Amino acid sequence: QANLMRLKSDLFNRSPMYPGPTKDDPLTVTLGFTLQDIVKVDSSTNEVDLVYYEQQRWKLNSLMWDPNEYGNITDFRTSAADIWTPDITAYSSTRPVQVLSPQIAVVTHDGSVMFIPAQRLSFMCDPTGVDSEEGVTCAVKFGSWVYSGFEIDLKTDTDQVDLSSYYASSKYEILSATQTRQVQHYSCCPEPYIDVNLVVKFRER
Amino acid sequence: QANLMRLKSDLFNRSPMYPGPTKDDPLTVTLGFTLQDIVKVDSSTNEVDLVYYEQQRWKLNSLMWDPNEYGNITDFRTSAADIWTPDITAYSSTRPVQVLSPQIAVVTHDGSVMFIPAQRLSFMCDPTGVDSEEGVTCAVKFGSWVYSGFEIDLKTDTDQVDLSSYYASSKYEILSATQTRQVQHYSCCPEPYIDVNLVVKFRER
Amino acid sequence: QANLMRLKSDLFNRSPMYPGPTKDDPLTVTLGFTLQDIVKVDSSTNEVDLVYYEQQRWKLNSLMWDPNEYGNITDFRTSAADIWTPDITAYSSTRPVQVLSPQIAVVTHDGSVMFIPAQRLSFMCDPTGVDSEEGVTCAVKFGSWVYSGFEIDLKTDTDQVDLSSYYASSKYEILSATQTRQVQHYSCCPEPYIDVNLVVKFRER
Amino acid sequence: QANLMRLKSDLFNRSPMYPGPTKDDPLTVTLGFTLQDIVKVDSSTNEVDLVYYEQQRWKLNSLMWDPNEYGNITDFRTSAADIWTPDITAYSSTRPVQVLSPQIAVVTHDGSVMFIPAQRLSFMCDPTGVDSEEGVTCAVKFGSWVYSGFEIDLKTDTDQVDLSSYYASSKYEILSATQTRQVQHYSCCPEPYIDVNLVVKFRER
Amino acid sequence: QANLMRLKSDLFNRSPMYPGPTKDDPLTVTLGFTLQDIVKVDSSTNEVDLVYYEQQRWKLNSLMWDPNEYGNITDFRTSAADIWTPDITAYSSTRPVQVLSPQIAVVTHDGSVMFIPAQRLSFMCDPTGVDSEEGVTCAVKFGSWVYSGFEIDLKTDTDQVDLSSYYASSKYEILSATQTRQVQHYSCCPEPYIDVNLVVKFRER
Ligand SMILES: NC[C@@H](OCc1ccc(Cl)cc1)c1ccccc1
Ligand SMILES: NC[C@@H](OCc1ccc(Cl)cc1)c1ccccc1
Ligand SMILES: NC[C@@H](OCc1ccc(Cl)cc1)c1ccccc1
Ligand SMILES: NC[C@@H](OCc1ccc(Cl)cc1)c1ccccc1
Ligand SMILES: NC[C@@H](OCc1ccc(Cl)cc1)c1ccccc1
Ligand SMILES: [Br-]
Ligand SMILES: [Br-]
Ligand SMILES: [Br-]
Ligand SMILES: [Br-]
Ligand SMILES: [Br-]
Repeated sequence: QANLMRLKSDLFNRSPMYPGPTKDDPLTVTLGFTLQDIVKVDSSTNEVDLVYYEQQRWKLNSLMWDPNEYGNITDFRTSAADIWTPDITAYSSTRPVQVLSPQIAVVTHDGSVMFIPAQRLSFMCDPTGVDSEEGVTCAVKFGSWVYSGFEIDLKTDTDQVDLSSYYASSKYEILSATQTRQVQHYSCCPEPYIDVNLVVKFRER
Repeated sequence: QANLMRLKSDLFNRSPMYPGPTKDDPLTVTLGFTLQDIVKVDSSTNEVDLVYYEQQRWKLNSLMWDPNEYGNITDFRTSAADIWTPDITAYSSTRPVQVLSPQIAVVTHDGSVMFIPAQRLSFMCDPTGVDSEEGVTCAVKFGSWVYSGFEIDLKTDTDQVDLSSYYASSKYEILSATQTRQVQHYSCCPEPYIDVNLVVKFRER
Repeated sequence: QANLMRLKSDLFNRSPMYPGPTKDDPLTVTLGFTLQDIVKVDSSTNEVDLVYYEQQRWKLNSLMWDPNEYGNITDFRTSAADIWTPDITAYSSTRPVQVLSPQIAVVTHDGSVMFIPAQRLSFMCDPTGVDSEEGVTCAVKFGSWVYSGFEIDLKTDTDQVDLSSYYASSKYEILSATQTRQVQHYSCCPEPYIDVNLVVKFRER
Repeated sequence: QANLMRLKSDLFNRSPMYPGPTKDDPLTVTLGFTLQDIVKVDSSTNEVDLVYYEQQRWKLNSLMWDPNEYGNITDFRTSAADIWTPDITAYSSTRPVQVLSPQIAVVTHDGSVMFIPAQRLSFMCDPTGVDSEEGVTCAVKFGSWVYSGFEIDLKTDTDQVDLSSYYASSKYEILSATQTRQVQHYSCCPEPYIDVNLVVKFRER
Repeated sequence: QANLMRLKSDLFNRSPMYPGPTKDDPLTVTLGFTLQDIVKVDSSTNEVDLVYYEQQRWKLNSLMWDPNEYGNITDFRTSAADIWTPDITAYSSTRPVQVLSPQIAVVTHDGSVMFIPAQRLSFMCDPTGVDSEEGVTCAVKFGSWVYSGFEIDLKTDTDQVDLSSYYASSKYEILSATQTRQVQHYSCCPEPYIDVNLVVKFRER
């Protein structure tokens, strides 16, 4: 309690907040998805609503501390507003992302920050053939809105999406779910742009 | 009036806010449900809307005071933003929780805090067989999003859900309603994961 | 202008805000309703949407002043956020209350505060028989969420609801509208729980 | 840039904010409407949605300055939260007013403030006969919620509503649109109550 | 990291925020659109929902710095709340604009600021003839709500709208998309009013 109050004061009130990664000091943001349910499928507007967990993970030198100095505290929990968070957003989103969980991140002594917010995302997806046996395949690209490849480097611990937490009595069943890291190049800009393409193949139950 | 103004000033303006429970200093959060109505049942998207009271109860040493010192004041009411609140959220939620009551908590001299917000929750539930006599059973797990068993220990005063405040002229009648405390242990991590499973068996009137 | 600026400064900037009524210093909150329209009636979910004026009235010793001292000012208007307001909310509400008017209260020299916000409330009501000649009767209890009878004492100036401001070309006509003060007791505790029961009998036009 | 920063600092940071008009110091608020479109017409709930511009105009002695003293600056733009705004709201509104434009006001050297927010208003209107050639007439009264005639005096520069900005390919065409200043007198209270009655006669295209 | 923290501190914490452009010091705001999808088309209310990128670009002398002085930093990213942003809004909007991306702007050493927020806009558009081969043409004017031509001068780098990022499996295909700069003078006011007219010709797939 007392040691934890001193730790948060020496990390946020003492040192100024992280201004973001630069080309000289890049940051590696490892992200993984945990698909919960395909709630709505709109064939009239070509919109699909997803319920998932966006496991965001990054390591900062500014959020590093010795546990021995702060009463053997290895890790702590703090609000997402108190710390810097990556701007990883869906490029093909149709409606603003609805946060279903409290925005709280876990910070460890080595500076590794883990933030897993539960989100409801309505994105661009044509569901023509969802009632079919082969189903319909729909992709949605996730990545940094302003930072490029030289600033934020996206990573995936596994190519497979976590479907263990998926709703058993869902209206739509998953046939395939993959999170592939893609390195894109744009004519405008010489810098590369990394994006995690969430490809989901689903059909009606 | 005058003694109450001094009490709130000596508790919030003097001492810094609670940073959250740690492994060394755990917290026991006792929660109970009071089901009011099953407003909406969506068979098209497998979503069910519930109106209930989430009776959150926890004891803090920081919010302790002697009533004799503060003009025999045994308890007081303060905004939920002024004090620390547990991150108890539904794991199978589809849409953000709608708060129907003012977020105000009751703090007693022994440090016990009681916060009962009225909420509207839309969660994952297959209502196939709601028109049947046996009805349909739907569960929703409630627990801390970031804190584990070593930090927040969930508790239930009773295994039965309060149905005395349930709407008599509701579209759906309750056959069974139970709030069971579940302790999950995984091969990954040695920490326990406590969640209150709200199981409700209901049918059409 | 100049005398009014000094009055508001000597009342809010000088003295700290009202912490709420205690058992030793109780408060009498007189409330009355002015029904405007029954906008929506949902037979599918048993929800009824009401448009009304909640005339909240209470007297505080802290908001008392001599008009002769402040340039013969008898009363003034201030934002509902600047002053303390009672937590009077509908116990059978289904969706959060939508405020249709600016939240501004009128404070008189004797300390009497009048706050009349226009609200849209969607509450639990079975409308089976609204198309009938006798119509359907639906009640909704209004009261303090955290304070009991020893802290907040509810009062009604009249048992009849103001229907003079009711919409003439409404889809539903009012047959009866009453605001009854009800006292609820529990064996445990000696504190009474006062609530204003808004009973409305209506039918289709 | 530099002269404008000094001007805003000498007007808001120096002098305290306007507490509102009193009986001794009344304020004249001139308002005009610019109807854009009749988006929705609900015959089931007797609700009509309007898209319009509410041109609010008032003169304050506190917001007066000499342009010669502040580098020949005749007028400036500031947020609606930084200055005092009148509580002009629709008395027959069914849903909260949706603001479609940024809430920014234009303040001139003579103290005249102009605030024109684009709004979407859902109000009480029976549309029985909208498909007819003569159409349907629907009125909505606009006025101060707390201030009476002795505090806020409403004014209209013209009795005709601006229909030059009205959508040509709208589902409903305007036959007549008038903004009439009405003074209401009650035997109860000697104070008058001024309201701008927006009368619109429309039919299907 | 260290040089970037000093740069943001010397730009925002040192100098006060931009008060907005004046007649003496005008600002040129270059804006371009990147149409993603025509999600909804409502023939009942004459409303059309668009998903697009509003590329806002302006140069400020206050946000200028020498990269050699701040460790060869050419550009940085900061929140849209930390800096001044133009009040560019759609004049024919029916519902408030939904922001789908994080509001973060890119600031370069020469003072050029680029802010590209992804937005969902529901505006006035008659879709009679969308099922036809020639399709339906719908325009929406974009511009500063309070600042005139003498304060904010709108510009377009190209007359053609970026359709490279448009959804291939959309319900509606684009036949033509143009962003035309229009300078209109009104009888009311002596100042010119510049607006970017987004004209889109589309049909069903
Ligand atoms: N298409 C998604 C993303 O692409 C990366 C990118 C960024 C800037 C530019 Cl100038 C070009 C490309 C994006 C993000 C923000 C705006 C436009 C596009
Ligand atoms: N499903 C909701 C919750 O489950 C508890 C839980 C946590 C971690 C692990 Cl490894 C297993 C289970 C949750 C909270 C945070 C992250 C992911 C999930
Ligand atoms: N039934 C609605 C409301 O009643 C007031 C009341 C408060 C406390 C107690 Cl111990 C009993 C009743 C309410 C509000 C909050 C919690 C439980 C109930
Ligand atoms: N209709 C909105 C407002 O009208 C002004 C008005 C004030 C007093 C009276 Cl007695 C009548 C009308 C209002 C505000 C409070 C109560 C009732 C109405
Ligand atoms: N139609 C869009 C815009 O037109 C420019 C304009 C500005 C002020 C005035 Cl007094 C007249 C016209 C606008 C912006 C604000 C209010 C009304 C209209
Ligand atoms: Br940080
Ligand atoms: Br606390
Ligand atoms: Br008060
Ligand atoms: Br002001
Ligand atoms: Br700025």
